[PDB]
Amino acid sequence: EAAFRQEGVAVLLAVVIACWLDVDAITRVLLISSVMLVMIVEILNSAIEAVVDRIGSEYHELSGRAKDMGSAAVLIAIIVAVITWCILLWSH
Amino acid sequence: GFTRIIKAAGYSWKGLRAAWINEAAFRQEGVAVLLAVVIACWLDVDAITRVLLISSVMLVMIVEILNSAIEAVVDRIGSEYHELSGRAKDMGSAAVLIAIIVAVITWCILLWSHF
Amino acid sequence: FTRIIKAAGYSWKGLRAAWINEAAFRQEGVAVLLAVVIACWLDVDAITRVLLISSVMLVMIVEILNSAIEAVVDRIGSEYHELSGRAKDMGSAAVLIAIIVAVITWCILLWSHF
Repeated sequence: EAAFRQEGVAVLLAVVIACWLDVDAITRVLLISSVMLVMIVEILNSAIEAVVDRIGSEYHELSGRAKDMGSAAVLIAIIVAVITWCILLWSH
Repeated sequence: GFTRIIKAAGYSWKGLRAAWINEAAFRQEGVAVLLAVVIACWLDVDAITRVLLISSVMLVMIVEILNSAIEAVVDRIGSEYHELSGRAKDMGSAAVLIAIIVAVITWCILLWSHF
Repeated sequence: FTRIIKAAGYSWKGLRAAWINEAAFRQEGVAVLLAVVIACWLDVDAITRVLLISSVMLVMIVEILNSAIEAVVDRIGSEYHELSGRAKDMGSAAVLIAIIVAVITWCILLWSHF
């Protein structure tokens, strides 16, 4: 997957970066586990899109709403990543 | 390259708002979540703890959206097939419940620590 | 308020379902309750107790979601050959990532404290 390697890249980079920076163990944990929250959610979204692909041919509100919601969940996870990193790095 | 990102954002918006309008059980949690966040922001506390209360709340949020996705799928199957197990929606609901339990407990312990 | 108590009932039946139907759910259950109790035995910074437990419960929630996905795949591929075993595989992968997070979190935190 193309974009899963885009966020894969974003996640591994974010992790490595969060490790190079000397930071409180708790805070390294928070950064890492935040970006990993994003990771897990994305894999779940992959699973959903897999099931939506398995069943049905046509567009439905029922069928599109699902994938749309998955994408939304991913977006929320990333918002959490952004905000978490923001507040923690601001705390300094 | 950058177009894909904005398309994803768009789908995210249409799906988040689909989640909002097509469900009235997602708004109780919406209110509870935004309120919990705001409240967690006007109280004085260390940044790490802000991060924690808020992220517990948002864990609940994300899980809820996923549950919405599952129920959409089951709606799709229930259209095609005739009988529904209903074991999927139940477990989604269970996941949400666990997330909220985490919220409650997290807030409990943190607020006990500080106060 | 009953519109909430019905949801609680559904959570309970769906959890007795997740528990009993999956003969494997119980394992991660043991690991998680043990991890929680142990993390409560240890005298730690409230924040850190919260984090340990949060990692563990993250694993829990992800696991339940995976059970949900598995149920869906069951209803579908009852008699049908599937190009969607990858769905369940992704689920299992998500669980694995959650547990990796648990392991790493506990590692770093206990290293810090000790």
